[PDB]
Amino acid sequence: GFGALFKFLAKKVAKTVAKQAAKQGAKYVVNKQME
Repeated sequence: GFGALFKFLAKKVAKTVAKQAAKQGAKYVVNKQME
């Protein structure tokens, strides 16, 4: 019913992630290097 979020979330969901492109770039190696 609410098909307006497919054009409204593109301004939100695709706004914070653009800056956090490294939030998951190093997670399985950051803790592995410590070991």
